[PDB]
Amino acid sequence: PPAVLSKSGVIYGKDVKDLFDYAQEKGFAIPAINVTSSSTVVAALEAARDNKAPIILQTSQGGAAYFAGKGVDNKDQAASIAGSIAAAHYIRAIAPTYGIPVVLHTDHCAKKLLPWFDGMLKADEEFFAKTGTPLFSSHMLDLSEETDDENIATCAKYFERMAKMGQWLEMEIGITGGLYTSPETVFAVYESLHKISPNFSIAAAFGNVHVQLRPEILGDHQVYAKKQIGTDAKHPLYLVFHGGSGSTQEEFNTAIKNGVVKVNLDTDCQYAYLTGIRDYVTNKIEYLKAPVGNPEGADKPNKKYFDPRVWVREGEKTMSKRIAEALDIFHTKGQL
Amino acid sequence: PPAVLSKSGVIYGKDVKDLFDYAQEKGFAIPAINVTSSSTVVAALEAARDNKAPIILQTSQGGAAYFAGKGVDNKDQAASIAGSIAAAHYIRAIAPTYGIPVVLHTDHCAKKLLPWFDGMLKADEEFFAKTGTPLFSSHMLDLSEETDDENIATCAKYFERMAKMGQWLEMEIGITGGLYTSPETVFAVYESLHKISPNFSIAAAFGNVHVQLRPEILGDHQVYAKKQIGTDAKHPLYLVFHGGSGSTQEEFNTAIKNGVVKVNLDTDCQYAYLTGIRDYVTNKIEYLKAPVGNPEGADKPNKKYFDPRVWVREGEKTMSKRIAEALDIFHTKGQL
Ligand SMILES: O=C(O)CCCC[C@@H]1CCSS1
Ligand SMILES: [Zn+2]
Ligand SMILES: [Zn+2]
Repeated sequence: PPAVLSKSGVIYGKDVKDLFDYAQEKGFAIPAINVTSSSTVVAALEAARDNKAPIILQTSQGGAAYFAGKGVDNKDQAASIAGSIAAAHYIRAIAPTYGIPVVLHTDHCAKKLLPWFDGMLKADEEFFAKTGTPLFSSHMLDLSEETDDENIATCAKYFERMAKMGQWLEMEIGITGGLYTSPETVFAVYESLHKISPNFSIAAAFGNVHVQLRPEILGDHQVYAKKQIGTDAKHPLYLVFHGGSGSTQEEFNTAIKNGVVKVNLDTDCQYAYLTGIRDYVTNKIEYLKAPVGNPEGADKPNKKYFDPRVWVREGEKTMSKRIAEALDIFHTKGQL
Repeated sequence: PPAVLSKSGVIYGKDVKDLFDYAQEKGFAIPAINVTSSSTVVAALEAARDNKAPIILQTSQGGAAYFAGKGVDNKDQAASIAGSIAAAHYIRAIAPTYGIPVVLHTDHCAKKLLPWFDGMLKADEEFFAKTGTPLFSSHMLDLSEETDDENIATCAKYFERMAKMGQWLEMEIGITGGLYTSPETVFAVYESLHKISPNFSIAAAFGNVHVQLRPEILGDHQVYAKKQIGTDAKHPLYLVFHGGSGSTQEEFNTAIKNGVVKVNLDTDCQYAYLTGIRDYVTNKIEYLKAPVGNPEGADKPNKKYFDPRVWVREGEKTMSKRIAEALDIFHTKGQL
């Protein structure tokens, strides 16, 4: 019963690994929700609190810039650095109020976006040098479009600088090298980063497009690692499921059983969030200033009907429920 | 040319007074725009950076609570404290990117809501002792429902507590005491607060209901003030204009002429923020999960169209251009 299931807010350092080790010990996985706004982080935070579950808010490169604003110049990664930092401070400031452990993470960052990674990394080190924690709980490199030698080598390079801050790195490997990811590719990842810190999770290629899904390959990844490590460890790696959408429970369950701790969502939530707002097209007529076809045909105040605290909340309300479904489907509901 | 005009980020201390003395000297007022999310804050920072203007972002007790999330119980003022705090950090973190001075201020706090004020002023001090600045630039107490005997006293208590941090306090006085408000009771305020510190503005009752609007009473205050103190400067009082709605440009002008520095917006930013998103009802045939009216039936992805980053942006856009119009009316545009 690690400390993490009792804490409340963003969590760092050894509390991340413990939340993930419990993940595999009690066989569930944690949703990784891509946020873009104060209101999207609200909906996951409260979906998570209501099903008394842990949660992962994450910031993609483009999602980061949105937190800054699509109108802030982003040629130099300036917006994704700034707005990702802004999201961190905001999430950190709010999350404790919802009373659950949150993993603040940054999503896909390919080789051409490493300026953004670099920015967050300086941000972290500064924060670490005053507070004792980095700014973000976790960070991801998606260098899977590079050869695996290169991909891994600069994972290690960055990982070395993150390990001094006890920070979590997530790593995506694919099918380059010089068709799925051989367990051999995945173990190569492990023996490079495991000599730096255990604080790392791997997202491997296993038919998760983003020809079909072979999540059992993830088990073979783990068994191969089990052999070579020489441990009696059922789950020698920390695994991540990208492109979780339309995966039936059959596919989620053998993935969790194969040691996945994190299943990304994004696109599903995107639609969940809209539908509640979209379902303010029922108020079609009560939304163009003063005209109301209901009582007062052109002399009503639509203030009550147009105030964004009434219709945006219909977005928060719908997104959370999508998250609760995955929260249940992933078996993370009720885990604290 | 005060240094503050060239600053960038949330301003504190006498930089605020400087902004206001500047606004009073060059005869413009700054719009105070209520925010309720990261998305809404972006819309106003963008409007200001673009029209080369300073700007005041403010959180209402309800808007504060929204920043915490409508599902955070707010029974002991708990949501509005979290939400104003996390929005304090978010705005502070993102505002320097927009490159304009921002005053972080809070909206209506009446007697029933001092818990929210206490939690916010509690965090200011704590923060002030860490960093050298409070969290928020400014706070308001609106205690006009209480006898003006009691009003002046409760602000003087808080103002002594904020003046050590140099925080700005704005107070609303009504028409009680023990029909608009007198230049006499309005001078009463100044005569007490100015002992503590110069950093206060006055929100008087002059038919800005929120029987009609008398912006000329505000020059009456400045004329009364100057005599009883005996100063030269025509504007011995910082005046703020609540509920100035659909007021003519003549009406706003005579109030700015009498030293109004800050004119509160909100509910047409509310309506303006909506319309843009509402004008994505035009895209409803491409707004159900997989069926799309335009290309190949039932088999094209509606992802592009329902990414909240394209349609919420549209709301931010129509909200900002509503702020631009305001920045023109009040003559704050292009004053940096
Ligand atoms: O934009 C202006 O110049 C006047 C705005 C009048 C309405 C105010 C926005 C809604 S609250 S009061
Ligand atoms: Zn991926
Ligand atoms: Zn008022």
